[PDB]
Amino acid sequence: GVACADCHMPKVQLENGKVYTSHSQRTPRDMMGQACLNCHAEWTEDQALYAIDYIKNYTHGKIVKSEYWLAKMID
Amino acid sequence: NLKPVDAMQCFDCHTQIEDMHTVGKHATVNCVHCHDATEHVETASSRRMGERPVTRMDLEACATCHTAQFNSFVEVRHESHPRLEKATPTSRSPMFDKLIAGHGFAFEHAEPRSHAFMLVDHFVVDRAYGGRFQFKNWQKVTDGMGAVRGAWTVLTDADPESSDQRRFLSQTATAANPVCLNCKTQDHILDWAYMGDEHEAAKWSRTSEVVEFARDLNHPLNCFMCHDPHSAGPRVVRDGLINAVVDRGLGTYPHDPVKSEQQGMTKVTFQRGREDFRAIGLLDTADSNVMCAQCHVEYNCNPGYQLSDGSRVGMDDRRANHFFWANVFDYKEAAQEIDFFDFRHATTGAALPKLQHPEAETFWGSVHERNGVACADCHMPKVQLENGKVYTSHSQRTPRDMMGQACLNCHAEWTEDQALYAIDYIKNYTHGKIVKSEYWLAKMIDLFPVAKRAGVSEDVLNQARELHYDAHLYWEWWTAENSVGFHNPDQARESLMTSISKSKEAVSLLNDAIDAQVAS
Amino acid sequence: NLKPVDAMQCFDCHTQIEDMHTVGKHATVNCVHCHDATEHVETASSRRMGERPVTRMDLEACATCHTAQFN
Amino acid sequence: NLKPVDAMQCFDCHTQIEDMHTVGKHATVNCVHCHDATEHVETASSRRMGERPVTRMDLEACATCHTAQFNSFVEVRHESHPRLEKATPTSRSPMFDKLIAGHGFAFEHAEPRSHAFMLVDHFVVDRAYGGRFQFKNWQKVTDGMGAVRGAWTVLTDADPESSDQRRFLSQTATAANPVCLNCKTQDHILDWAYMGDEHEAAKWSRTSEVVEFARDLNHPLNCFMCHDPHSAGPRVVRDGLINAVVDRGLGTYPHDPVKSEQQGMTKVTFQRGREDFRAIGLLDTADSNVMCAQCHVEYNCNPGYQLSDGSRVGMDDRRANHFFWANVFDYKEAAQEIDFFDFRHATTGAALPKLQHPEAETFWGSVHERNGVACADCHMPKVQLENGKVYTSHSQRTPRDMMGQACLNCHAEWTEDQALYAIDYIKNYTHGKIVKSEYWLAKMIDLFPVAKRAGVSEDVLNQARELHYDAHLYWEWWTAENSVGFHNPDQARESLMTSISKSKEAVSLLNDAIDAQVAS
Ligand code: HEC
Ligand code: HEC
Ligand code: HEC
Ligand code: HEC
Ligand code: HEC
Ligand code: HEC
Ligand code: HEC
Ligand code: HEC
Ligand code: HEC
Ligand code: HEC
Ligand code: HEC
Ligand code: HEC
Ligand code: HEC
Ligand code: HEC
Ligand SMILES: [Ca+2]
Ligand SMILES: [Ca+2]
Repeated sequence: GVACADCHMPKVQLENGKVYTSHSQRTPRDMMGQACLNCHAEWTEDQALYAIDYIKNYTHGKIVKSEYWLAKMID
Repeated sequence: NLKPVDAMQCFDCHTQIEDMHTVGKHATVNCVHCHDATEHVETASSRRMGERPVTRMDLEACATCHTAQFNSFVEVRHESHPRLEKATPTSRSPMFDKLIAGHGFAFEHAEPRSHAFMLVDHFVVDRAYGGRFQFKNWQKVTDGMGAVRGAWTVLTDADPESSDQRRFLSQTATAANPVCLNCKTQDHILDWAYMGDEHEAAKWSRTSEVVEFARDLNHPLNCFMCHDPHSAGPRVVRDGLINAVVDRGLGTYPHDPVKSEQQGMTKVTFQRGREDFRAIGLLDTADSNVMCAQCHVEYNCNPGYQLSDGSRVGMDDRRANHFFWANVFDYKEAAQEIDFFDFRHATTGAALPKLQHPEAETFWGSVHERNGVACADCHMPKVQLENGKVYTSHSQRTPRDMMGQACLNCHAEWTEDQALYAIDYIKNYTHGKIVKSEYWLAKMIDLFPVAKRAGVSEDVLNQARELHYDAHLYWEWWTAENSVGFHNPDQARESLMTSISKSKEAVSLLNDAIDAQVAS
Repeated sequence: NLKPVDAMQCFDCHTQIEDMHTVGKHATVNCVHCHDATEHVETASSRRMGERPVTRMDLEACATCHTAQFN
Repeated sequence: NLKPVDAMQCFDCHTQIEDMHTVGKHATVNCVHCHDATEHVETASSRRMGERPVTRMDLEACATCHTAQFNSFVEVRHESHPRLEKATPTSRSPMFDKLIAGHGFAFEHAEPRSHAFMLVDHFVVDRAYGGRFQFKNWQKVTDGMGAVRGAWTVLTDADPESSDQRRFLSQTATAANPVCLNCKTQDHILDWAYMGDEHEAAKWSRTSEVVEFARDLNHPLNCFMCHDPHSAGPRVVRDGLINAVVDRGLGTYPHDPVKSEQQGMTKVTFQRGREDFRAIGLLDTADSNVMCAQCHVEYNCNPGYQLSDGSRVGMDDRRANHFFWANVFDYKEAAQEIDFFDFRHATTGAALPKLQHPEAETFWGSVHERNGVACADCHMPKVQLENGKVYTSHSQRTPRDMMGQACLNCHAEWTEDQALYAIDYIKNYTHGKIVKSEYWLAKMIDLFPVAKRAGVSEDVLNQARELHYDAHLYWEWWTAENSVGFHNPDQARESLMTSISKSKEAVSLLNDAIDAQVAS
């Protein structure tokens, strides 16, 4: 039941104030407290960032190998 | 969901509001945002109110369309230390207890904190309601948003079944009275006659039971204190200020008739039946100096005594709600004009004045004021954004937190460290002279018991008491004023040197008299 | 300074808009905030547009009441 | 390399140790880690010690298997300012010299610093040994690890050839006595009888030469003060605490019989021949409130006088080692029960009590204590690790350094800045009332010489001296206590207002009496 806004345009957190919805649609790296760690209480910011990077590093590896094999065929 | 009402129908009986609403930047804002008038409209005539319509005084009535201004206002500055007593060696007045003995401030006088807390802090300080009111627990002291929502959401009353002012703990006082509240809230703006005079249409007045009045009030610093809700234009609502500037003809800048004319005020009066009831002051310009002067002034808001014969002046007297609208060098004359003083010193017996936060009257004539600078320029500047719509910060706080926007934009010749160093030069020099003024006041005060016990004459003691009035005035102005000299450094210097001069004259007088009695 | 128009006059021909506007959280927001329709009202019929009204598409039309979301 | 001994052989004569060692989490830890008993075993019988075996009291005996707990304990908090005198305008008690005149604390009373230094700081403070002991040079003041290794590795004695207490510099005192050391070290745990009573098997007692005793002691806060070395289970070893809780039947929580029963203590006694000698108190739970109460309490550890007739109470009397185990409102009654006071004020002549660091007795009844919170939760929390084996921090320090683990885990509604602001509200308010209490005490004290010289009667002066006892008690409790109100803010408030009330009553009494003598 999670949606794009939960990670990319979360509610602002304020010590004292009227809450509103951030309209800065951007990577959760800039707002990890609101976009990630409120749900994932078991993690620190560095741990959550490490989990993102594990996926991105593995996927990019396979994109590069896919391109190597496509290029070999094309040639 | 709000449903709009027929404003044209309202205007068939409300021509005064029509002329303001239809012309300003709130012409498209429907009455339903701030009034529930359904039963009123069913029962009223042009000459009979019928059912009383409800008017919203909560700040959220504005925050719906003006969130940025609301959020910047309610922010709590945690570096503004809370509940910090001024009568301590590390704060503003190390010898305050000796010097103020006989006044209610001896029971407690803390430094200011953020605006969100003004109403709740008024209710809980030890000198105000005998300790009747407390926060619900010690955690609630952090809750600025809660305070704004309503004082009674965060506070408790020790005895809901009684309405008298009394002590609930031993070292408290009951200094609070209805006039105080006019600089904490304007929730009562439709239930209080101009100056708090008695009036058939007023629920509350100068002579009301302040505990009953307190329970009817909720919100701090209403947004409409500086902004008319109907025209959206700049104004003041504080009665005592309108009385000084307009009724007494002193002007917005008493020392500058030209500036007074260019940046003036127009008094607008509202009636109940055919009798005048309340008033506001529309400003010619969006002048923060006069907006902030609704509260950041020296005032009377309390009973006292007459200088002429020593008789009591009670809350029923118009002098119990008074803006002196005078600088430190004109104050004694201003107090003589209304034949008034605040208290008799517990040790010396002198009639003395009580001074409070005179920022507005101090700023007059300073280099910044003479160059057209105003409170807002240093304390609520425009926000600077790389990409965005500009608005005015409503977080009214020290410029130390925003030096780029509140200082260095004007002073391009300085780095932030240099500007801070210039501030500190003034504050350090001024504080040194406050501490020396207190040393000499204390030395004089301590001689009074010695002189009395030595048999010094009442004529000599009265001469010394006359010097004490001046020695006190020219010192306390500066512990009362919040800038530690920054708003007017040359004036602070001249005043504090005058205080020390007066104390020294009294010390010499008394020492000579004691020595003469010993010799005899 | 904006001056409000009579929405009821618009609603006579614009029932779909009436049904949406009167029910939601913009029921108090006047048409003048986003439309200039004076000549339109003078020339339209129930089925023909007449002179075309101006409609504001700029984001600042929302920014005066919703600055935080705009910024 | 250590070589294990036959524990079963030891147990043939040591059944008491067997029953503790074989059951707890030290069942596999061999005696050789802490005892050298080779000659003992060759010469002993079940009824004759033979050669005395050596027992290790150094903390490194535990650090070998428990490095993390040792290192967190010995860490020095450099932000805990060292050798900082409390009797100064910027510290805890700006008027302490006037108020404490007649007591040894006038010579020096610094703020606390890290636990590693407790024994060395006791030895070098100006009020303790007449300046006999110093660090070897001013560089050694930084060396926490060295202090833990042994006091005499970092200190020098001005005269190794004499053992009397005397002044080596003019503005020092000789307040130290053997009872003090029980809250600095337990190196003497096998050489001191319960309460320090005289005993044939005790090398040291209440009446020993404290300079000779000092030279036999080395380590601060031994690890076994809270942990039995044989069972590894939770305990206390401090005699005065066991006496209050068990012997006098007051319980671990005197204000809560149920909590006292659930979180109780069992006294275990060890004999020398057939005579009782020493004792410990095994705890039902690992209760840090009671562990920390071995030292963070108000106590007697000094000679004094009787309230009844003014006669001397010397170190030989059991009252020279006493835990009152009473809150501020029960203390006067507790002192009357043992017919005791500490000193006569140098100016007023009043019999007065001397109060010291009553954190444990202050915490009772506070909102945190009533909700089951304990000292450790705020001052030595569990460590939080992304990946690792959890242990308990032994760096017993302010929660300001670890707000995430010592505050915000419970208070999820707050940011760190908000929690700090709540602490500061309490401390600022409490400090203001301490400063005002001192102002009024000082005003009263200064009237005593005036009254005496005016010929005021002894009956009036004695009435004033009775008020001084209470005015002092209800003030000094809070300068002595280290939280500046945080541990119990409502109690501090009620107490300080009582002090001011008492001082004011005395000031009025004396002023009226002086005025009457002048009039006559
Ligand atoms: C949290 C569970 C997420 C959900 C829900 C959505 N997105 Fe996402 N997105 C997420 C991460 C961790 C990342 C990588 C960010 C990084 O800095 O490594 C992304 C990435 C994007 C991007 C690229 C952003 C950039 O590179 O700056 C886009 C444009 C994006 N995501 C879009 C998007 C949409 C449309 C979503 C709803 C269908 C959506 N995201 C959900 C995390 C999460
Ligand atoms: C889709 C890509 C959007 C664009 C374009 C705009 N907004 Fe938005 N808005 C969006 C979401 C997902 C939400 C939160 C809805 C929820 O309930 O979770 C919002 C919310 C608002 C609100 C309501 C108050 C608040 O929650 O902040 C307002 C007043 C609002 N949005 C205004 C606004 C403005 C002025 C925009 C142009 C700058 C804008 N929105 C664009 C999604 C989207
Ligand atoms: C003529 C039939 C009226 C109509 C239509 C409306 N109002 Fe009215 N109003 C009317 C009178 C005679 C009075 C009292 C004036 C006096 O002599 O005291 C009022 C008063 C108000 C008030 C102030 C109430 C108070 O607290 O003192 C308000 C806020 C107000 N009226 C609002 C209002 C609205 C919003 C209307 C249209 C929805 C409206 N009024 C119509 C007479 C008449
Ligand atoms: C939406 C329904 C609004 C409510 C509720 C409030 N205000 Fe307002 N305000 C609104 C608009 C559309 C505008 C004009 C914007 C523009 O720049 O064109 C305003 C303007 C103001 C101003 C500026 C006035 C000027 O410079 O002349 C102020 C000071 C102001 N509004 C204050 C204000 C107050 C105090 C409110 C609560 C009583 C309030 N507004 C409510 C929209 C809406
Ligand atoms: C407007 C002319 C005011 C009147 C009338 C009263 N107060 Fe006031 N108050 C005013 C200002 C501008 C400030 C901030 C600047 C400062 O020097 O404090 C305050 C502050 C307070 C405080 C908080 C600080 C403190 O002294 O502890 C309290 C508790 C307070 N004010 C109480 C109070 C009482 C009891 C009044 C009637 C006797 C009263 N205020 C009137 C402005 C004005
Ligand atoms: C006097 C002490 C004020 C209080 C109370 C409120 N505001 Fe204000 N506001 C004030 C000043 C000095 C200014 C700038 C005037 C200038 O042109 O220099 C403003 C401005 C606004 C505006 C206009 C847009 C902007 O400049 O930001 C709005 C919409 C506004 N203020 C709203 C507002 C709200 C919602 C308030 C209650 C939280 C509020 N104001 C109080 C001074 C004062
Ligand atoms: C009947 C005489 C009408 C009146 C009264 C109003 N409008 Fe209208 N409008 C009308 C028609 C027949 C049409 C064409 C579409 C249709 O529904 O058949 C329109 C169109 C518009 C539009 C769209 C313009 C575009 O560029 O496509 C707008 C924005 C609009 N109308 C606004 C509007 C307003 C604000 C009115 C009251 C001031 C109003 N209309 C009155 C017919 C009629
Ligand atoms: C002042 C004259 C407004 C204009 C211009 C715009 N909006 Fe608005 N909006 C306004 C109000 C008074 C409210 C109700 C606030 C409340 O909480 O009751 C709103 C509400 C919204 C919302 C929230 C809707 C919901 O949750 O159901 C949104 C998303 C919104 N407004 C968007 C929006 C857009 C996109 C605008 C430009 C076309 C716009 N608003 C202008 C006041 C005013
Ligand atoms: C019977 C022959 C014994 C053997 C075997 C062991 N111990 Fe012993 N021990 C014995 C006696 C009679 C006493 C004295 C009791 C008394 O009445 O005072 C002791 C004492 C100790 C002590 C305490 C010494 C002190 O400082 O007071 C210790 C620490 C101790 N013994 C240790 C110990 C160890 C480790 C043994 C096995 C290696 C051992 N003892 C054997 C009698 C006997
Ligand atoms: C190794 C030879 C050890 C020496 C020397 C000391 N301790 Fe120990 N301790 C050791 C072990 C293997 C264990 C059990 C670990 C486990 O969790 O299973 C312990 C345990 C403790 C405890 C915890 C006891 C409990 O929770 O019941 C404490 C408080 C403790 N140890 C303290 C302690 C002291 C004070 C020491 C010096 C006198 C000491 N230990 C030495 C291993 C070893
Ligand atoms: C346990 C009941 C104690 C007795 C017996 C003695 N002291 Fe103490 N001491 C104790 C604590 C809990 C603290 C820290 C808290 C605090 O308020 O300081 C101390 C501290 C000291 C210090 C350092 C601070 C200072 O006052 O300079 C010194 C020098 C000191 N203690 C000396 C001392 C003397 C001379 C004692 C016998 C007369 C004595 N202590 C006994 C706990 C206990
Ligand atoms: C080289 C030119 C040095 C400079 C630079 C600093 N110190 Fe020093 N210090 C130096 C020596 C050779 C000694 C004597 C060592 C010895 O064995 O006796 C010291 C001594 C000190 C002391 C002890 C003073 C005493 O016991 O009276 C202190 C507290 C000390 N030094 C501190 C210190 C500080 C803080 C310095 C930087 C501000 C500093 N020293 C510089 C050599 C040199
Ligand atoms: C009382 C003032 C203590 C002193 C002296 C020592 N420790 Fe401690 N220890 C103490 C507490 C309150 C606790 C936690 C109890 C609980 O369960 O909540 C502990 C715990 C230990 C343990 C157990 C493992 C752990 O929780 O970290 C060990 C092994 C331990 N302590 C060892 C130890 C050492 C080596 C000491 C001297 C440096 C030491 N303790 C002193 C309280 C007290
Ligand atoms: C878990 C073991 C907690 C620790 C750690 C801290 N607090 Fe606490 N606190 C806790 C509870 C359960 C309560 C009572 C809540 C209630 O509903 O009554 C409190 C209360 C406070 C208070 C109010 C005190 C009063 O009104 O007398 C304060 C000011 C407070 N807590 C602050 C606080 C601080 C600053 C802490 C870290 C230094 C801290 N608490 C830790 C539970 C726990
Ligand atoms: Ca005044
Ligand atoms: Ca004591």
